[PDB]
Amino acid sequence: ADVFHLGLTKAMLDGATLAIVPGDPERVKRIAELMDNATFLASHREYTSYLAYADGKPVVICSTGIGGPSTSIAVEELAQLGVNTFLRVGATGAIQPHVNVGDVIVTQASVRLDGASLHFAPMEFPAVANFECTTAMVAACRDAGVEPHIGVTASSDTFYSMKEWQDMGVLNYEMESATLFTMCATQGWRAACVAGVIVNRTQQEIPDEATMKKTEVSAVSIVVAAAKKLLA
Amino acid sequence: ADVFHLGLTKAMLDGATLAIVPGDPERVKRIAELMDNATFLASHREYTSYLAYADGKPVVICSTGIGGPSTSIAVEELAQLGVNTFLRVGATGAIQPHVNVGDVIVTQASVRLDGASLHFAPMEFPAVANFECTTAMVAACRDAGVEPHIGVTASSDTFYPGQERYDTVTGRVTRRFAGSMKEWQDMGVLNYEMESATLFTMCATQGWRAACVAGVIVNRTQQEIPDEATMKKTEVSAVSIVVAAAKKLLA
Ligand SMILES: [Li+]
Repeated sequence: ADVFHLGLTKAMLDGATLAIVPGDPERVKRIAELMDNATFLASHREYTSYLAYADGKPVVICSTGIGGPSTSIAVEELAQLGVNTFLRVGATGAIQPHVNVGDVIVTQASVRLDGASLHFAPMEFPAVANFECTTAMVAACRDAGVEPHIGVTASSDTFYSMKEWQDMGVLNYEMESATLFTMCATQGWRAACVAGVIVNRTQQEIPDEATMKKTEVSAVSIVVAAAKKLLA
Repeated sequence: ADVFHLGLTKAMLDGATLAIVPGDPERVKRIAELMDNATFLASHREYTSYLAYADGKPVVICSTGIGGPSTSIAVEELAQLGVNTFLRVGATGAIQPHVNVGDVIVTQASVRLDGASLHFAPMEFPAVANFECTTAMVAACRDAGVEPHIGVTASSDTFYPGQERYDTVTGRVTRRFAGSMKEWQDMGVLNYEMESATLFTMCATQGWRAACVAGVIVNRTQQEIPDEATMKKTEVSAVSIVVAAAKKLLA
């Protein structure tokens, strides 16, 4: 392979410059299949990678695993293979009372509660998403009839102080976006992040299973839509 | 499943209270298969789990993924399923001149260059391995004719910057991690890896036992390229040693 973990060479990406980077190896295939000619590329460790074509252009779809360390490896190695744009999609839990199950969040920037971002920039640096990529995500939500909650996500190193984040308007919690955003911002790659809200931590009620699958479907559909806007 | 990620129920471990926790999901079977009656349990995301029997007692073998965050989930969920001892086995790169490809490191404690350890203790708390499990690891090494290097490992949240790797894209490391490898070498730090400070801090603070052993597959101080066959032999050796140590601790 040309890189140490993903088991990929550059020719395998067929020129892809954009990656969709979900957390779960097991979700890669189904996201690739929303595009054309989905093709398994490799699977090592938690990194499952597919190629597919979005409006005729090559996109790589590659799992990050859970957390900033494993993500950092996937992002750095995809960048070595020419990817300069990275769109995260994921399912998240909201911490704001009126961000409901089935809503979508576009993360514009993240609270850096992760260790890995600190390998890329001192803490003072903002874990901020790329403006154009975030714009595309928001456009893709709107095209789908969805008004995204756009704002700040708490990005942490353990599965998941909360009140502190709520009073500061933080929308949700996840584990990879601070790392993603900081490493990409600091090295000249573009990143954005969309997530379907599958649960609301302020809420009594347990989320409906069918709602949660529909929501995740929506988020994957949005990110693919955003990827086509950016490769237009 | 009784836990959120591993896809396991308590009954599936059949009473096991000791886990062998390699990084790589594709190594779990091989380890399970050095013991008796190895059985596939589950595979969800980066967690592949098997059960097997060491001289009659069940051992769970479960991958952690790379890094403290993914490891913390596996460790927390295995403890919920009743595991109280976690033996990590890995392959690693030495940073000390005389620690040769083929040697073995037993990590007694780790430099906490990770973020997940901070969820379990403030940075002043030592990322220290349990003394009895480290003792079993050393004995297992010696039984295999191997004098392990016992010392401090640097445990990092990146493969690249926090490990002072410059054969990257930008070929730049943040100030924090510039000169840092040589810093660790001067402090007698044996090697780098990415999970043991989380493992050891979360275990120590919550009353579980952890130890870690690793085969040296590369020496970052040597120009000589590591040999393919030695690396496999070293990896086989690290895995038999951790199986031996589990046997000692369950005897
Ligand atoms: Li992982």
